[PDB]
Amino acid sequence: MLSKTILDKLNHQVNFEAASAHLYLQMSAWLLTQSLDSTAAFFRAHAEEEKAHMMKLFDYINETGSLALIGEVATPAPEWKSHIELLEAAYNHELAITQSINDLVDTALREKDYSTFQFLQWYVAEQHEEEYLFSSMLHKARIINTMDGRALFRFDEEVRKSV
Amino acid sequence: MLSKTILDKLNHQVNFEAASAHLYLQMSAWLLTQSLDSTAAFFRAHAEEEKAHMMKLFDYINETGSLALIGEVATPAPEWKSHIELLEAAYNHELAITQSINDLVDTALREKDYSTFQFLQWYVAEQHEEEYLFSSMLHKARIINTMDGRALFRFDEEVRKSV
Amino acid sequence: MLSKTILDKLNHQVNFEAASAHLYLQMSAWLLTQSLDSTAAFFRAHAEEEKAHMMKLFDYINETGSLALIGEVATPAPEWKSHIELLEAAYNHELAITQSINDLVDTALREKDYSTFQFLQWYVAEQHEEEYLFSSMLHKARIIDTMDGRALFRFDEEVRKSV
Amino acid sequence: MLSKTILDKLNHQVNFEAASAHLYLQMSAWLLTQSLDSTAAFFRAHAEEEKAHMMKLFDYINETGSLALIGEVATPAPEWKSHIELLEAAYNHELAITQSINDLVDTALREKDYSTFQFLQWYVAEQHEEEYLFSSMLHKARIINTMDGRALFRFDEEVRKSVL
Amino acid sequence: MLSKTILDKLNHQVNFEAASAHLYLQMSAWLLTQSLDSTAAFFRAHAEEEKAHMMKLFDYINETGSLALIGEVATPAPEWKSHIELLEAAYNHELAITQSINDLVDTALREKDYSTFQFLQWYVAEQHEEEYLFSSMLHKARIINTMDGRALFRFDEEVRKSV
Amino acid sequence: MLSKTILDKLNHQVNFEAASAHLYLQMSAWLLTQSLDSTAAFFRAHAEEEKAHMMKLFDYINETGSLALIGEVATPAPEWKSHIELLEAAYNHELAITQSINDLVDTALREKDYSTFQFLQWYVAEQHEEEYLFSSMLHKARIINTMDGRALFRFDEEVRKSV
Amino acid sequence: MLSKTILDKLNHQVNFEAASAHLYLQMSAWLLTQSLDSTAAFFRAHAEEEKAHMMKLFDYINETGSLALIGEVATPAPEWKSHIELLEAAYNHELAITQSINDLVDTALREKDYSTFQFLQWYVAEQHEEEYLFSSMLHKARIINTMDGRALFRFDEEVRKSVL
Ligand SMILES: [Fe+3]
Ligand SMILES: [Fe+3]
Ligand SMILES: [Fe+3]
Ligand SMILES: [Fe+3]
Ligand SMILES: [Fe+3]
Ligand SMILES: [Fe+3]
Ligand SMILES: [Fe+3]
Ligand SMILES: [Fe+3]
Ligand SMILES: [Fe+3]
Ligand SMILES: [Fe+3]
Ligand SMILES: [Fe+3]
Ligand SMILES: [Fe+3]
Ligand SMILES: [Fe+3]
Ligand SMILES: [Fe+3]
Repeated sequence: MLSKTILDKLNHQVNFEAASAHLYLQMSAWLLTQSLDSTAAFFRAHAEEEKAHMMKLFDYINETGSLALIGEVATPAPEWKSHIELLEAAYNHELAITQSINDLVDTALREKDYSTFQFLQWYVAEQHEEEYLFSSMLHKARIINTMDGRALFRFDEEVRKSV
Repeated sequence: MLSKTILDKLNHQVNFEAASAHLYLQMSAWLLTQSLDSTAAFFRAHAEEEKAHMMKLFDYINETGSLALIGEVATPAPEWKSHIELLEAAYNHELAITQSINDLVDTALREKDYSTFQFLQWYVAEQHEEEYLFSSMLHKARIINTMDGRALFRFDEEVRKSV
Repeated sequence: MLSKTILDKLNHQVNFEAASAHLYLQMSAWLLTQSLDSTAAFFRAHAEEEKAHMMKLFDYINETGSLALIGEVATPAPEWKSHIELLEAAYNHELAITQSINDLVDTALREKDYSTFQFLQWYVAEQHEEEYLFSSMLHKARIIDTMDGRALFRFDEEVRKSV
Repeated sequence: MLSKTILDKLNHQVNFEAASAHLYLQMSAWLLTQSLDSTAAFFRAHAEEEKAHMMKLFDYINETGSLALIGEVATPAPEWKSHIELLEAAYNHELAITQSINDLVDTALREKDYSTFQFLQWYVAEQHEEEYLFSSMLHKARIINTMDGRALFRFDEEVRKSVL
Repeated sequence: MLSKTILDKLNHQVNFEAASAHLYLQMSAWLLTQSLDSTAAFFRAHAEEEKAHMMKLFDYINETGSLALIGEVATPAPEWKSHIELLEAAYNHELAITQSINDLVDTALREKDYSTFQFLQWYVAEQHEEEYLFSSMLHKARIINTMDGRALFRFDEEVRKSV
Repeated sequence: MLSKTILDKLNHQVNFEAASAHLYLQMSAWLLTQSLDSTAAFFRAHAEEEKAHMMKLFDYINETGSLALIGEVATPAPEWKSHIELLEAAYNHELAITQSINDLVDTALREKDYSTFQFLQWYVAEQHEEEYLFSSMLHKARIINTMDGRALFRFDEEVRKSV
Repeated sequence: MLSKTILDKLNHQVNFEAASAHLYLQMSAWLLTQSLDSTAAFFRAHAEEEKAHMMKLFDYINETGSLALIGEVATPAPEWKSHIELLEAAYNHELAITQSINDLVDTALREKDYSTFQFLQWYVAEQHEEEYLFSSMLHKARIINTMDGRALFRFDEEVRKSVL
C-alpha cells in the first residue's frame, strides 16, 4: 500500500507523461506547417509512446489499490521559430522527465518501497533510450544546419549505400 | 482554406475528444476502486476510441493547411458516489459531444463548407452508436439496481442460453 | 387442380404466416424497450422462420397452377403490459396456427387431396417444434418470475457448468 | 431522442417498405401464371431486398430508443392485364418510394436531425439504383414488344457473344 | 466356471444396473416437467452410463460360460416432491449399488474366486466416482436452496471468471 | 396437449420398446450358450436399436408437455429349445410391435391428433424394415435347417463370389 | 561467497515459501468441504506457484556454493469459520511474505551484496502481483457478501457480456 508521498509523485508522473504526449502531438502539427513531414511523423508516433508510458504508471498505481489521477494537462500553442528550437525543447523536456523519474526512484529507495523502486527500473532504462534518441536527433539537426555538416552526412550516406 | 469560425470549432472538438479520453480513463480508475473490473475495462478501451476520434479531427485540420491545436484539458478528480452517477455523467457527456458535433455540422452547412460537412458525417454516425451504447448501459444499470429488474434479466439470460 | 375450398384455406394460411412474422417483429421491438435484448433477438430471428413458412406455402400454391394471395396483414400496436403477457400471446398464437394447420390437414383428407395432405405434414411436424419452443419459454418465464423459481434455475445452471 | 414528426415518418417508411415486399411477392405470383419465370424470380428476389430495407429502418428506430411500428399492410389482388402494365406499376411504386425518402430527408434537414439525415443517405443512394433497375427493365419491355425492337436486341446479343 | 452363489449375485447386479438406468431415465422425465433441463440432461446421459455398467457385467458372465439374466425391472412412477428429494434418492440409490458391489467383492474374496474379484475392481473404482458425483450434486443443491448459499456460489463463480 | 387415451398408448409403446431391448439382450445371451456368436451379436446390436425407438417416443411425449413413463418390464428366462424357436419368437414379437404401432396410428387419425399421426410415420416405416429383416432371417434359418436348403445356399454363395 | 546473515535469511525464505505452499494446499482442502470448488482450484494451483518460488531460492543458494536448507514446516489444521476469514488469512500471509522479502532486500543492500539484491527483484515484482491478486479476491468476497454488492456485480457481469 502506497505511501502518500510516493502516490503523489507517481500521479505527478502520470500527468507528466500525458502532457508529453500532447506536447509531441502539438509539435507534430507545427512541423507539418513547415513541410517537415518525416519529423512530424516521428513526433506523432512518439506521442503514442508517451501515452503507453502514462498507462503503465496508471495501471501500477491502480493495481496497488490507490486511485490514479490524470489531472490537468495544458499544452501551449506552438511558439517555435525553427525546427532546432523545437528539438531543443523536446530534448530539455526529456531531460526533465528523466529528472522526475530519478527523483521518484530516489524517494522509493529512501522509503524502502522496493516494489515501486523495481517497477521504475523500466522507466530508468527507457529514459536512457529517450535521451539518446532526442539528443542524437538534435545533434544531427545542428550539423545539417551547416554546409560542412551536410558534406559529412553525404559521406556517411555513401558509406551506408557502398558498405 | 478553412474559415476561422470553422477552424476554431474543429479545434474545440479536438480538445473535447481529448478531454473525453482523459475523462474515461479517470472513470476507469475509479471503477477499479469499486471492484467493477469489467466496467473499468470498458471505459479504458473506450478512452482509446476517443483518442482515435481526436486524431482523425487533428489530421483533417492539418491536411487542410491549418494548424490543429490540442489546448488545455482538465480532468476533475472522481466525485462519483455510485456507478449509476458515473454512467449518468458519461451519458450526459456523450450527449454534449453530439450537440457539439451537430453545431459544427450546422455551421459547415450554413457557411457552405461542404468539405467539412461531409467529413463530419462520420462523427454524426459515430455519435449515434455512442449514444446507443451509453444510454443502453445506463438503462441496464438502473434496472439491475432493482429486484424486479434483476428478475427480468434472469429471464433474458435464460433465453440467451436456451434459444 | 386445387379445389376452391383448399385454395382459399392455403391462401388463408399464407396470410396467417405473414401476420405471424409481423407479430413477432412487433414483439421484438417492444421487448427492446424493456431492455430484454436476448428475447428481442429470439423474436426477430423467429419472424424470419415465419417468413420461410409463408414462402413454402406460397410456392406450393403457385406450383399447383393457382395464384397465391398475400392479402391484408394487420399488426396491432404493442398492448403488452409484461413480458409474460407477451409470451402468453405468442404461445396462444402458435396454438391457433396449429389449429389452422390441423383444419387444413383434415379438409385435405376429407376431399382426398392427398397431395396437399402430404405437403402439410412438414407443417404438422414444425408446429410440434413451435409449441414445444414457446410453451417451454413461457413456463420458464413464470418460474423465473418467483424467488423459489430463480433458486431452482440457479441449481440447474450449476449443473450445466459442473457436469 | 427522435422527434415525433420524424418518428411518424420513419414508421410510415417501415410500413411502406413492408408493403413493397408484399407487392413484389404478389407480382411474382402473377408472373408465374403467365409463364414469365425469370421475371417472377426477379420480383421474388427483390421482395427480399425490400425486406432488408424495412429491417434496417426498423433497427435504426429501435436503436434510437423509440418503438418501431409495422402497421397494416394491404396488398391488392393482381389486376394486371399485361407484364408491361405490371412493370409500369413497379416503376411508379419505386418513384413513390423515392418521393417518400426525399420528403423524409428534407424534414430531417429542416429539423436539424443530422443523425437521421446521414442514416437516410444509404436509402437515397439505394433508390437511385432502384429507379435505374426498374426504369431500364420497363424500357426494355416496351422495346421488346415491337418487332423493330426485337431486332435491335438480336444485334445487341450478337455483340455480347461476338465481341464483349 | 462360476459358482452358483456368485452367478446369482452377478445376475442380481446386472438387474440392479438395468434398474438404475430406468430410474435415471424416469428422473430425467420428471425433471423436464419442472423445467430443470440441464439436470434432466445429466440424468439422461447418466442412464446411458448405467447401461454400460450393465453390459460389462452381462458380458463377463457370458464369457465365463454361464447365462446372464436380465430379470424383472420395475420403475415406480415419479413420487418426487422437489429436486432435492430426487437427488437424495439418487444418492441413496448409488450408496446401495456400492453396498451391493462391496458384498459381491467380499463374497468373491471369501470363495477365492480371484477372477471375479479382479473383474469387480473396475466397479469399486467406478462407484467411488459415482458417490463423489452424486453426493457433490446433492450438497450443492442444499446450499443453493438457501440465500447464504447462493451468495457463496456467486463468489465462487467470480473466482472462476476472474482467476 | 396430448389426450389421455393417446398418452396412455404412447407410454405403453415406450414400455413395449424397452421390453424389446431386454428381450433381445436375453436372446443374445442364450445364443452365446449355443456358440451362435454372430446371431448373438446381431441381437445385441438390435437391442440398442430398440433403445433408440424407446428414447424417441420418450422424448416426443416429454416435448408435448406430458410425462413419459417407463413402467415395469419383465423379461422371462430363456425357454428356447432351438435357434428357430427363438427366431419365431422374435418375428412374432416384431409383428406384435407393428400391431401396436398400427393401433396407435389408427387412434391418432380417429382423434384427429395429426401431430402424433405424423410423428408415428417414422415407426410405420421402421417396422416395415424390421419385419423384412426378421422374417428374412427366419426364412433362411428354416431353409438352412435342411440339406436341400444348404445346397441352395451353397450355390447362392458361389454366385456371390463368382459374379 | 554468501554471508552468514544473508544465507540464514534466504534459507528462512525457502522455508517460508514451502510453508506457503502447504498452507494453500490446506486451504484448498477446506474449501472443498464448503463446496467452493473454483476457489479450491485456485488455491491448489497457487500452491504450485509457491513451490516454484521456493525452488528458485533453493537453486540460487546452491549455485552460490552454500547449502540450502528446507527446515521444519508446520501447517495448522483448518481453523477457518468462513471463506472470508480464510481469504483474510491468505492476504495477511502474503503481506508477511512481502515483509520478509523487503527485509531481505534491505539487508542485501546494506551489506552491499548486489548479487542477492538483483536476484531478489524478481520476488519484489512477484509480490506486487501476489498482493494485487489476493487483495482483490478478498475485496470481491466482502462485496459479494452483501446484497447491494451482488447487485453491483450483476451489472458488471452484464457489461462483460453486452460490451467488453
Ligand atoms: Fe515518457
Ligand atoms: Fe519520453
Ligand atoms: Fe468521441
Ligand atoms: Fe464518444
Ligand atoms: Fe409458422
Ligand atoms: Fe410458428
Ligand atoms: Fe425499398
Ligand atoms: Fe425499392
Ligand atoms: Fe452403475
Ligand atoms: Fe451408478
Ligand atoms: Fe422397435
Ligand atoms: Fe423392432
Ligand atoms: Fe511466494
Ligand atoms: Fe506468494
